[PDB]
Amino acid sequence: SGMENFILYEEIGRGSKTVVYKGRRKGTINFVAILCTDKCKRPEITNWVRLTREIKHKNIVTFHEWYETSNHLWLVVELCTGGSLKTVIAQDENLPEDVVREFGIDLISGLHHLHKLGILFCDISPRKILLEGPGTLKFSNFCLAKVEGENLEEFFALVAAEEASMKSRVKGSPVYTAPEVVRGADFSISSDLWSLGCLLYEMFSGKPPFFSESISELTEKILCEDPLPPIPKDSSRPKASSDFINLLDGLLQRDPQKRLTWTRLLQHSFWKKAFA
Ligand SMILES: c1ccc2c(Nc3cc(C4CCC4)[nH]n3)nc(Nc3ccc4nc[nH]c4c3)nc2c1
Repeated sequence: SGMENFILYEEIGRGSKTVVYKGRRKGTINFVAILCTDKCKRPEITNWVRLTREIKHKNIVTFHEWYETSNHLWLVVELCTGGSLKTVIAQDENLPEDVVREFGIDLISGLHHLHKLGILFCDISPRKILLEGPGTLKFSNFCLAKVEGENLEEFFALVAAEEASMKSRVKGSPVYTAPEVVRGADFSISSDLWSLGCLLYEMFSGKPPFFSESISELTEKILCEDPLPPIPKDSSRPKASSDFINLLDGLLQRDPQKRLTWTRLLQHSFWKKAFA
């Protein structure tokens, strides 16, 4: 029963109060990723499970099981041996536009599936995207995701109560936060599409469109700065196509009423009719 049913192999990743192992279900050849964490993370794990447990999609990490032992919580999910998108970007320094398009089609498929269900990812970022290998990107961390309109602090507090402080724990990365959210609005489908624009920009250029180590500077850049066009760190490499620049200009509109819609996003020339 429970974790008795799994072989644990090497550690493949770590986080705060967290270790991820490669594992295998005993009596099978089914390999899994097993996240082992402190019980204080029950709100984050419960949220991840409740949002994804019934999702079966190629571009979203599959849920299998979660279990509790005397001193740990355990989450058993799909194994992705290709690492994070953050590592891919750091290695190549910059990705060719054809690769960005291929990866982008994966990101679109997964995000479209979530938004259809009313699920906001809220912290779209390279470290929360895993690769199957060679490609096949998957959204892979739902601690901070939520259903549209939900108060996630309230949800975290309710989980913690059964067993204001939560306003901090629900904070993801500020780098990809849409301007309207910086200004106090709640996350939305449109703010996720902004973050997608930041991610596509970073995949091609190797760096996010708006970045500062300082928080106050980053806030001002998101609200004032115009980032186009993305230029690879390797200045000798090909420049962005006019279709790709046009796509980013639509996604990185600061005014969400002017931002590219899903319907226009899927029809955009950059995808070369991938969604026709
Ligand atoms: C090389 C190759 C693979 C990985 C890897 N693979 C995974 C991870 C998972 C699930 C465990 C919950 C997602 N499925 N596949 N993960 C990691 N690092 C990591 C570390 C703390 C994490 N907390 C959520 N996700 C995390 C991810 N590094 C890797 C480095």
